[PDB]
Amino acid sequence: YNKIVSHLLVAEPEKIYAMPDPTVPDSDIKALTTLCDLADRELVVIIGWAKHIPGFSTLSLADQMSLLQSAWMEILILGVVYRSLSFEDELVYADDYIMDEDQSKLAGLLDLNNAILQLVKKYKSMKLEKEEFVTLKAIALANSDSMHIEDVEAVQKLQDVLHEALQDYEAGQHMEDPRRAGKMLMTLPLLRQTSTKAVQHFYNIPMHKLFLEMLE
Amino acid sequence: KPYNKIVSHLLVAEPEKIYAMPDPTVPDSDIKALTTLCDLADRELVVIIGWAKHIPGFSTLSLADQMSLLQSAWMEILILGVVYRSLSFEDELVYADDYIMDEDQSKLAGLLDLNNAILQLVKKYKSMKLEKEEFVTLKAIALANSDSMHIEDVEAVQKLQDVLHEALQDYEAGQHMEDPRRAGKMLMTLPLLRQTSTKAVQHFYNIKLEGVPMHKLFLEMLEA
Ligand SMILES: CC/C(=C(\c1ccc(O)cc1)c1ccc(OCCN(C)C)cc1)c1ccccc1
Ligand SMILES: CC/C(=C(\c1ccc(O)cc1)c1ccc(OCCN(C)C)cc1)c1ccccc1
Ligand SMILES: C[C@H](CCC(=O)O)[C@H]1CC[C@H]2[C@@H]3[C@H](O)C[C@@H]4C[C@H](O)CC[C@]4(C)[C@H]3C[C@H](O)[C@]12C
Ligand SMILES: C[C@H](CCC(=O)O)[C@H]1CC[C@H]2[C@@H]3[C@H](O)C[C@@H]4C[C@H](O)CC[C@]4(C)[C@H]3C[C@H](O)[C@]12C
Repeated sequence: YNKIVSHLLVAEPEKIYAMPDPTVPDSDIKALTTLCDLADRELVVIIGWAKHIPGFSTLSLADQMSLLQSAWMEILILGVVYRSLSFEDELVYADDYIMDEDQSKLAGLLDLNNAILQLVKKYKSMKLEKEEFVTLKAIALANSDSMHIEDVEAVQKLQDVLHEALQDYEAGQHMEDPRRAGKMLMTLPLLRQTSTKAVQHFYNIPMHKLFLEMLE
Repeated sequence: KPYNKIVSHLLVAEPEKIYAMPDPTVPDSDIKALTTLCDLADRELVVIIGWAKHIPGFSTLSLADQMSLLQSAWMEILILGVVYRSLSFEDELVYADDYIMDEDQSKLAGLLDLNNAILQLVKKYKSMKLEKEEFVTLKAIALANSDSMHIEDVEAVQKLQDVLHEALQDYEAGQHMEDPRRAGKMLMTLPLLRQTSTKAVQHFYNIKLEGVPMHKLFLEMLEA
């Protein structure tokens, strides 16, 4: 077994919940607010998780932040994609918040959710395992291509270590396909692309009580 | 060991130089630079379409899928081209032998942010010492792995990806045994290529929005 990959499994964060309020009228506003709150709570956990990635803490705090700033959305997206592998045309943002097509339209996330579903499809066909998922996650962070990195060589070494862990895992656990590690790496471009779409949509995406009182 | 068939075909199919040929009668300006790049791009894209037909297995996909792949990866192929041509240079982008943009030229063209992002790609490939054989293979892989949402025959496209991926892996095993993970490191550069290309396409349309390209037939229609 690969020590780094096994270590990554154990450092995997605990499940987080959306906890949507059932007495609140279902709406785009509710959905988006639920997702935003869920994301922020997942991110606090992600920041702590990173510190357990072998080598991450040896980087400067400036570089640690740069990597996290460049890859935070890719980590969130990869999480949802993974939790959705055993579902059909649905996204498990959380055990207590699974979105189907109709819910996506109502939240104005049809396009974006379908892109995320594109990722789920590829991973389904490859039968992505938990070991591969957590290693790819760490790789996405290490390979986030921030332009503000101070020690390029230290980040490259970080990438090389996680990359070796993945090929080592793939070499022993999947001899039926000697190109499986490469196929995993080839899914990163779509992850980066979908992550970019999500971030772009987040910005693109009031106080009626007080407002009505100001007019009164 | 002798290069496998795929890499051999790609090296032979590699297009001859293409010049930007900016109009000498037109004074320098942001509009000129952008007009020049657009014209070069269009001629390169014509050459790229013919080049793809020479990629083993591409002409076997339906014409709809051939189109989808090309419509998804055209900018990545063009960007990988400029990046490769700029490897032996420093802080300058070689769009063509007759069109090299340094920083001050980029600022004048309004392309500083985009060109700086393209130079980021150059920097990575320079440290890896990207070779021509790896370059032609990556262009082909970028085309097959473009991730279009309009693919009809997913398995056919997946097979094309595997054949090209194998060509790279085999090339690296025989040519760079000293680094058992060199093929993987090449593949890991694709995300930045996708990111920079998306950034370029978006900047292009923001340009045509606040205006862009000096249309030839335009003034003729008005003078007529
Ligand atoms: C796809 C759902 C989503 C987010 C999400 C994705 C995966 C996941 O596990 C949890 C949430 C999402 C929404 C908001 C968000 O904010 C981060 C910034 N904070 C500091 C305000 C992040 C992700 C989203 C992204 C762009 C526009 C609208 C919604
Ligand atoms: C970076 C230079 C560039 C182009 C380019 C890149 C690589 C290369 O080898 C040659 C040019 C560029 C400009 C226009 C363009 O148009 C394609 C669409 N046609 C059909 C109008 C493509 C690339 C560009 C891209 C977006 C905005 C401004 C300029
Ligand atoms: C949610 C949390 C604060 C929790 C709290 O109220 O105590 C804050 C503190 C640090 C924040 C993060 C940092 O500002 C770094 C990143 C900045 C990006 O623009 C968004 C994600 C990003 C990763 C942030 C997510 C988030 O809003 C964080 C994680
Ligand atoms: C330049 C050439 C025609 C030039 C001419 O002889 O007049 C045209 C004809 C078909 C065009 C292509 C097709 O419309 C398909 C693609 C559409 C994308 O938006 C740009 C690239 C794209 C790949 C196009 C590049 C280009 O503008 C093409 C290749």
